[PDB]
Amino acid sequence: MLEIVLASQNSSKLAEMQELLRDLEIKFIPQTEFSVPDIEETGSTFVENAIIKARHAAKQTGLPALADDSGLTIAALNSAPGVFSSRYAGKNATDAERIQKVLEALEAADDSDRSASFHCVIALMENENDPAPLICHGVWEGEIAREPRGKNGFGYDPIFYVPSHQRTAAELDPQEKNAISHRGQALEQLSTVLTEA
Amino acid sequence: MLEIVLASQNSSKLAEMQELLRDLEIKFIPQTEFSVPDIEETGSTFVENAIIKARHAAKQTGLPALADDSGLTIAALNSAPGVFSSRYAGKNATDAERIQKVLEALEAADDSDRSASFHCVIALMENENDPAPLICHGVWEGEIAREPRGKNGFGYDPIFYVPSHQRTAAELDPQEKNAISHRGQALEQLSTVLTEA
Ligand SMILES: [Ca+2]
Ligand SMILES: [Ca+2]
Repeated sequence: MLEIVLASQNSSKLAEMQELLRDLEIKFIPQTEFSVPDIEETGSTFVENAIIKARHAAKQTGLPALADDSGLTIAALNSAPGVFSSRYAGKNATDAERIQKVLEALEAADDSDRSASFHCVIALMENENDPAPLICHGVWEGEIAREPRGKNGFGYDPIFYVPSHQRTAAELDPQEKNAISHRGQALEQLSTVLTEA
Repeated sequence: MLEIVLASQNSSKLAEMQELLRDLEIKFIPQTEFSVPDIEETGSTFVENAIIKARHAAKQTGLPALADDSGLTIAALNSAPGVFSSRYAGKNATDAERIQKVLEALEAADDSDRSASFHCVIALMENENDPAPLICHGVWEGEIAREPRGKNGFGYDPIFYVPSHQRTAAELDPQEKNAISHRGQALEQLSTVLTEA
């Protein structure tokens, strides 16, 4: 049984992964099971943070490690909030607060372009010295709505309008969102590689 | 016309690029046309270094920038020389010196497994603050020979045995190498993306 450490403490991320690779002989183990502490994300790109976290987990555990970083990028805001997606409305802020700051920022930029994208970058390291980690990059293109809509999901989901569905991410059923999202796409890229291996 | 800064002083890499995207309305400008000072690669992965270089070029020039990092990974040496491929026997060591160093490292490891692979990671940054650069990753699988052979190529080519061709990279005609190498693959990925864009 191939053992891979998951850097994330996020339970939904682990569950999504187990579901994804259910037919493969691979076992994901949260880094917390090795008492690995979180490491600070200091990169300016998702890929840099994904690597930082995977390399850390691999270093401490001695096993292969997989990490991801994700965020919302808005064209009119020069790709902000980007890697500051979680920090966009200050520390200790809520999802609702962050949504409002994004809406205000666009309002202030008064730029007709509401284009935006969700990104998920997964990095898989064989060990901490791996110079060529597997990189999977999922991209989900949409638009920022004028006001929050939808009961599902989390974070910026309520203002992420999905043109193909004429609904926001928060309006989609969970399964449908997870099938077409930036995470879904990254995960399918990962599965293709792992399955082939 | 779209202008992209190439963060490389290598004339062959520029020529290969122009040749590759000859049908596209893109002009590649070497960073030397902007007097960009070279920056130090501090990453432990090719992708990290490509991003460093691309980010630097974009910041200094104000234009989108493309960069690459490349190396040889040898399984018996835990993926070494890896990101130190261009530093393996000293910053000023000749290609011949590095080859000998690799051969010596291998015979010291006493591992019947001579599996190795060339890597080329390309990163394209819209600007210095781009959190989601395009990453193209070309991989070329082969093995390390026991002695150098072949009149073509450069660097580690004389000891990169290519099972599919029963020759080293240096023995291949230049056009054949370029069609199958880690760089050729990375460039084809870039071209697909840029063309469809
Ligand atoms: Ca993050
Ligand atoms: Ca280099």
